[PDB]
Amino acid sequence: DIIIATKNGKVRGMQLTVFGGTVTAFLGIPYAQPPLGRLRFKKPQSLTKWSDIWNATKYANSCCQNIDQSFPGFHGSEMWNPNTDLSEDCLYLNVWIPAPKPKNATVLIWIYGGGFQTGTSSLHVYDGKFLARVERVIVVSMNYRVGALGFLALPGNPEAPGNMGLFDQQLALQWVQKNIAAFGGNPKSVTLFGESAGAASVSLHLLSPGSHSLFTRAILQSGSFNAPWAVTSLYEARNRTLNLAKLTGCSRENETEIIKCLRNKDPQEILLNEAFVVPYGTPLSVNFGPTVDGDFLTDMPDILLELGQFKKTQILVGVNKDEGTAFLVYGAPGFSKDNNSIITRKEFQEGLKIFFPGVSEFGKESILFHYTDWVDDQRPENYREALGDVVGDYNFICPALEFTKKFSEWGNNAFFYYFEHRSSKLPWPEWMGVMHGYEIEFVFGLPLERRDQYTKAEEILSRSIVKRWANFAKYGNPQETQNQSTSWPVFKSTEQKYLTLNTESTRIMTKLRAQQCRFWTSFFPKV
Ligand SMILES: *[C@@H]1O[C@H](CO[C@@H]2O[C@@H](C)[C@@H](O)[C@@H](O)[C@@H]2O)[C@@H](O[C@@H]2O[C@H](CO)[C@@H](O)[C@H](O)[C@H]2NC(C)=O)[C@H](O)[C@H]1NC(C)=O
Ligand SMILES: *[C@@H]1O[C@H](CO[C@@H]2O[C@@H](C)[C@@H](O)[C@@H](O)[C@@H]2O)[C@@H](O[C@@H]2O[C@H](CO)[C@@H](O)[C@H](O)[C@H]2NC(C)=O)[C@H](O)[C@H]1NC(C)=O
Ligand SMILES: *[C@@H]1O[C@H](CO[C@@H]2O[C@@H](C)[C@@H](O)[C@@H](O)[C@@H]2O)[C@@H](O[C@@H]2O[C@H](CO)[C@@H](O)[C@H](O)[C@H]2NC(C)=O)[C@H](O)[C@H]1NC(C)=O
Ligand SMILES: *[C@@H]1O[C@H](CO[C@@H]2O[C@@H](C)[C@@H](O)[C@@H](O)[C@@H]2O)[C@@H](O)[C@H](O)[C@H]1NC(C)=O
Ligand SMILES: C[N+](C)(C)CCSSc1ccc([N+](=O)[O-])c(C(=O)O)c1
Ligand SMILES: C[N+](C)(C)CCSSc1ccc([N+](=O)[O-])c(C(=O)O)c1
Ligand SMILES: *[C@@H]1O[C@H](CO)[C@@H](O)[C@H](O)[C@H]1NC(C)=O
Ligand SMILES: *[C@@H]1O[C@H](CO)[C@@H](O)[C@H](O)[C@H]1NC(C)=O
Ligand code: NA
Repeated sequence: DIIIATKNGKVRGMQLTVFGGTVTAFLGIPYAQPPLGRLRFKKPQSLTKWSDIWNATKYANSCCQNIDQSFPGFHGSEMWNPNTDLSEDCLYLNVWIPAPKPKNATVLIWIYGGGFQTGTSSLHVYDGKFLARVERVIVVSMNYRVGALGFLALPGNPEAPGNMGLFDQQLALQWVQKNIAAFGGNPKSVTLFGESAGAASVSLHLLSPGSHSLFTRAILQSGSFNAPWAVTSLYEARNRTLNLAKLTGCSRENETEIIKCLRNKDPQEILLNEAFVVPYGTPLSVNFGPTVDGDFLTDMPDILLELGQFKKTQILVGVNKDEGTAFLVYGAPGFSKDNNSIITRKEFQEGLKIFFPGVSEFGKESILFHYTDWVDDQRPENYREALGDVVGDYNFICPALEFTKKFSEWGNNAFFYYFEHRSSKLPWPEWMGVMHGYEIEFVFGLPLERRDQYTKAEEILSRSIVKRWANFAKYGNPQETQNQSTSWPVFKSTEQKYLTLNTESTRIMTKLRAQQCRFWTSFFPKV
């Protein structure tokens, strides 16, 4: 039995055997008052002390959210769906610490993705016990509100100010600052890491002054705030809030009575209307996400980035080779996870209309022009891969590169990676390649489990990534120094060196997606 006294009371954990050693897991520690009743849509309130022993013995409830039901029974989609009960009572976090209790361990704080609409800390690919066992770090992960319950926004209105999910995260980071030393963690050695919307959340904490003092360093996998899906303007956020009130029959003149009415609706009626606050949506629709609230975000974030107004520290940023393929089977015509999805020129044009609905004909033609100059017009998969790269380059790769250029320009060390290994256990078909979200299991060291049917070369790769992530956390330098590994150079805006991650050859390259990103970053914003 192992019990830790926290500032709010005692918590009991559990012992796990990992690789012939022991990890202590505290699953489901509350870090806030449950945001129920009159607390729905408001910022999280600070937890009141308890005097019992909280049994942190099971993952807690996941936050309310819609579920991907497009491929029932298919592990490739269902592995991302919540694996605990849905509840508005969901503000809880998990702690994995090595056994024996370390003395001053670097802490790694995971923020999950899911488009700000979905996600939960309890997923199998976010299990921090391997990192705790192997690198002797402490891993913290938290649930935070998503969807309209997490990001409904009426400007300057404390009944629904926006960004509550980001404030959920920030109160967890605070909890770590006040409590993790009881668990043997170093509150001065805290690294945030996240993927997708989680990565965008990490980039926004670097911009939020209230988060400056709650962490040391940041890791951003496949995501950043300047991605086109990541931040909503105060305009549309208020328009979407009011469209939701119409749909639920909550339209009122006094905007506070609107929220009060919305607080008496059942979570399911809110959830089943989120998708319609927008006239035309896409597979990448983020109907309720971060806004410039004037609180978490004190100005438009593109301006803060550009003028150097952010936490000065090291970053580790990266993307996957086929970021965009996952979304093609969620609407684009001619695509299937069950066939090779060879599409025609006409199908590719219709695909752009799905993914760029509110764009001019000239804007959509400009995409087609830049992506259909073929090395061989007789290759039958030209259009299939073009649309994948279009969605990937626009939504993930080019924003990530541009974040890294702009952040490094202010003097901080930056490190960029290009993950190009396709999991040998990946359930999706091969044309989808190195998919969005499928470096996570390597970062968390699941292929270090010999029982789980990865290849030996996948064990070696995960091992080396895990050491690089941990050295970055502890020391700000993502090297693997013992096993002749390729040195990871810093990313400067001049030379733009990045490192490729794969089972074969780890390589230094320059200027990833150079031509593609000059289009997305310096032409397409004008259309
Ligand atoms: C635990 O370690 C810290 C120092 O952590 C290191 O320094 C940080 C700035 C950051 O770079 C981390 O990744 C490093 O691991 C000790 O902090 C010292 O504490 C005293 C009192 O607060 C202060 O006067 C010193 O300046 C701190 N040292 C610093 C800031 O470098 C802390 O005491 C250690 N605690 C235990 C129990 O081992
Ligand atoms: C701002 O909101 C309006 C209202 O949206 C409509 O009602 C909502 C409840 C929801 O069902 C939306 O999809 C509906 O379209 C947006 O939509 C326009 O609304 C007006 C008035 O109802 C109507 O004339 C148009 O058909 C709607 N469609 C379009 C394409 O304008 C309006 O577009 C929103 N603003 C922006 C910039 O998107
Ligand atoms: C790949 O499959 C898509 C999707 O069709 C579904 O999955 C198939 C594998 C099969 O089981 C179909 O019955 C399913 O509907 C195909 O796109 C469809 O093509 C048909 C052809 O008659 C067309 O009528 C539908 O509108 C298409 N559905 C869309 C566009 O969403 C596609 O043709 C298949 N391609 C290849 C190369 O096999
Ligand atoms: C909290 O935990 C106490 C200790 O019991 C522990 O949990 C049970 C399920 C067994 O695994 C036992 O061996 C453990 O020591 C409980 O006595 C107490 O009732 C628990 N509180 C709850 C479940 O609300
Ligand atoms: C379509 N599918 C059910 C796979 C989305 C999962 S929930 S919606 C959503 C929208 C946009 C993003 N994104 O990254 O841009 C994400 C993400 O993967 O984080 C999620
Ligand atoms: C309706 N009306 C035009 C009054 C909206 C303003 S209300 S929300 C908001 C959003 C962004 C910021 N900011 O940081 O610039 C601030 C601030 O600090 O005043 C406030
Ligand atoms: C809206 O109603 C609330 C309900 O208590 C009230 O306090 C507030 O003054 C009203 N605001 C406006 C702008 O009418
Ligand atoms: C380094 O190589 C050894 C064998 O000499 C291997 O067992 C170990 O996993 C490697 N460590 C890292 C961090 O790659
Ligand atoms: Na390797």
